[PDB]
Amino acid sequence: SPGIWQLDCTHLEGKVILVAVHVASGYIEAEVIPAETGQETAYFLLKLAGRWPVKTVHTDNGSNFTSTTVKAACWWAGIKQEDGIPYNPQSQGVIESMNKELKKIIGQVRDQAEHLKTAVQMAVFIHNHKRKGYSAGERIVDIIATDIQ
Amino acid sequence: SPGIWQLDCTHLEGKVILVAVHVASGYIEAEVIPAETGQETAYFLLKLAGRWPVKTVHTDNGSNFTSTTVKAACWWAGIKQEDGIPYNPQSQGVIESMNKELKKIIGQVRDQAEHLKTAVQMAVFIHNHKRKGYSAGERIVDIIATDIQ
Ligand SMILES: C=CCN(Cc1ccccc1C(=O)NCc1ccc(OC)cc1)Cc1ccc2c(c1C(=O)O)OCO2
Ligand SMILES: C=CCN(Cc1ccccc1C(=O)NCc1ccc(OC)cc1)Cc1ccc2c(c1C(=O)O)OCO2
Repeated sequence: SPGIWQLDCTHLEGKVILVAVHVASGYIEAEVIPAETGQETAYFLLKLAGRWPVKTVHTDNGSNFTSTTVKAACWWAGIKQEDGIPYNPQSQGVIESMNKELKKIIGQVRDQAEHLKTAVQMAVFIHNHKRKGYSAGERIVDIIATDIQ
Repeated sequence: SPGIWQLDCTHLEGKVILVAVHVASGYIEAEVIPAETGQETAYFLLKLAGRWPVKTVHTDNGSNFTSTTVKAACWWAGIKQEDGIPYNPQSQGVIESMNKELKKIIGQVRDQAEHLKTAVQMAVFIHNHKRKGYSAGERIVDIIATDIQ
């Protein structure tokens, strides 16, 4: 549970937003890329796993599950690469709701920057700091500190 | 002290590596950019502060301390922007030693990727996971969790 993350790919403005969600907390990291390739996804996972103790990633589609570059990054970074089959049907819903919330936030900040990447990092910040009372950023730290102890 | 970070700029292969270090733990985030500008530094701090509870940043030089774009991102993200004067002379040495360790790690992985940005993210991963016993990634989570509690 503390080490499990889910990849999610959404689209805006003709670009791709790649998201990793820490499933137990709802905390996210995200980036804009011009298209989802195995190299971009592999690089994104390398970044994530240098920052948080990523044990397992549920990939966002079969092409990223198949990609030998993504499998190579997961090998390098010590991550168990898994499929993203929603054996719990509530998973599809949680991810659709997250993309809709993120896109809502991006539209709320969109005029505050020229480049979509800037708006998406403002949206990561607001999402992670939003009190629901704890924020997603507080929950991930507590979950992982509990695991370390 | 759980919220205090230090910016650091180092050079390799004709490029710039921008580093944020969490002072109490030694944990780092880093990125490669073609040159250190106010916009690149402001974007980097926006990313950092959406991922960790960044209260204070000691900027790496007077150009980033002065930059109105850097000041605007620190306003947006709720960061107190401070200068980086090493009132403790041990601060100079610690940053120099970190740059030398990071460049050593980059040389140890350099032939495992074409692009320097890849090598630098491998080096962030190795640095954050190295036990010296706890790793910097463990120390930062424990420090912030203690603080939330
Ligand atoms: C001279 C700055 C260029 N713009 C000006 C702009 C252009 C259009 C609308 C608003 C603005 C505006 O000032 N908003 C406030 C602001 C300030 C700093 C800030 O720092 C994170 C983010 C936002 C902001 C910007 C900075 C760094 C970036 C960007 C962009 C971008 O516009 O996307 O892209 C990647 O790094
Ligand atoms: C598949 C083509 C790309 N190369 C091949 C390569 C070129 C030269 C030397 C070694 C290799 C090699 O296979 N090493 C192992 C490896 C695999 C996956 C991995 O994923 C993080 C990092 C490393 C690795 C790469 C992937 C993603 C990127 C990169 C680069 C890069 O070379 O820098 O740049 C930004 O995203």
